[PDB]
Amino acid sequence: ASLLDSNFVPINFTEFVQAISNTYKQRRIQFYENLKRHKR
Amino acid sequence: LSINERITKELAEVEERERIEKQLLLEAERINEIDTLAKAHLSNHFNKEVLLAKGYTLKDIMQAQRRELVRKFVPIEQIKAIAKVSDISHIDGEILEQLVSLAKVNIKLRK
Amino acid sequence: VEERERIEKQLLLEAERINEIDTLAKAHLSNHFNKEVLLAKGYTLKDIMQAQRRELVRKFVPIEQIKAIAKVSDISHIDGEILEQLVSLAKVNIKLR
Amino acid sequence: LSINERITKELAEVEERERIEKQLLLEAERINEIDTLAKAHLSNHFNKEVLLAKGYTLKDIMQAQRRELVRKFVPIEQIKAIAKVSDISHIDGEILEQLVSLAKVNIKLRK
Amino acid sequence: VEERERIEKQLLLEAERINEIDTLAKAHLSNHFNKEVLLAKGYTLKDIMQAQRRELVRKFVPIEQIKAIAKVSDISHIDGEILEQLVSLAKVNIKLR
Repeated sequence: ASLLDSNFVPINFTEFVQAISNTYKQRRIQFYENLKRHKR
Repeated sequence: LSINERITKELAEVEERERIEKQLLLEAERINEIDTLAKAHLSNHFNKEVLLAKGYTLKDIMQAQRRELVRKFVPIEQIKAIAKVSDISHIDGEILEQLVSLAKVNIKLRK
Repeated sequence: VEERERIEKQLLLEAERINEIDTLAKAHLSNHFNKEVLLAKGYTLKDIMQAQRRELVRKFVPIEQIKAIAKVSDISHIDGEILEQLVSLAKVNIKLR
Repeated sequence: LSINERITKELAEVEERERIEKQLLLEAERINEIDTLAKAHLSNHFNKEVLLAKGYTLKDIMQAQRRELVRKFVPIEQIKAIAKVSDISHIDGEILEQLVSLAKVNIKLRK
Repeated sequence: VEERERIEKQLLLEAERINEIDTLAKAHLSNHFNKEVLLAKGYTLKDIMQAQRRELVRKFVPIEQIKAIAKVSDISHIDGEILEQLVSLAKVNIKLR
């Protein structure tokens, strides 16, 4: 249910918007997973 | 045996050894692919270690993992069409290679 | 004369296969690949049938199966038992479609 | 074998292949006509799919549809006159072709 | 043809041995000794495998066992059944490690 999946084929604009929101969330999750703050 | 005969024999020998080396690389890649597929898509009970402990040849382990992957991914209709039969117990070979290629396509599209 | 009888049996078999292929292709691909216009363009009957089969594969069978099962992306030269497997997969695809 | 013999053999071979191609087209048209007649004038139980499931040859299906169409459209007197007998169980052939032509005429005039 | 069948059996055996050696060596020694870069540098497959084995011995097997069991400090020329014993001892060492 995200734009990242190539197999994903949106059917209407509403599904397309939902995929965008899911895609934004996944990037935020991935960003925090990969984030490495400076402790000094 | 003249010089041309010497040269053609030398070149043929070199090419034969090169082809054998390429075959060895292909076998190594096949074993790596089987290992990755067994780790990623099949249960731990199908690991090469436990199968070898049960006393199966390496080729038996490979065709085993392939048949299990085909059943897991490839649908029964596709098996009955490409392999012409439902049972994969006696379909090891080039048809099995086509079936595992279809299984790779299936997992790629599944992701 | 039974040899010619069996030859006629095989003739009927391939004629039925051709008719089925044509009937499904007309409703699936286009009218541009109709037997009449292809014959006018100057293609033999077997060439017409194999071209229609390749187009059927190019419509139903996805490209990944072509480059894995048939080992080549281009169906232009794969004809044979591999083409039979491809058209069988296309039949399965249109059945599930 | 001189040049004229070469040319006559080449032309005869080409003409033979052309006649075979025309025969294949004729067979395709015959199958299409049988399909249309079976769909339009005969019950669903006579469909090629169910008949083939019952295990009948394609030619058997064709002559079957033809005999049924003759009984449905062509009157019994016309059958007894043209085919010289009432039963059509053993009249498959050119006489059957004449009977189905008469049946086509009958449906055309019926509409 | 069963002679070629058994030859293929031995081919599979040595291919599996090569794959196992490569998989453990990649995670233990370095990426500099990868098969691709070694082949680019111009070493045959058997030479690559024996060099990787000698490096495995030089990593796990301590030097005293090399100069006592293998009778020479330099593994550069000890190849053979002594090298098999050395790689077995290296396997034991990595197992206990």
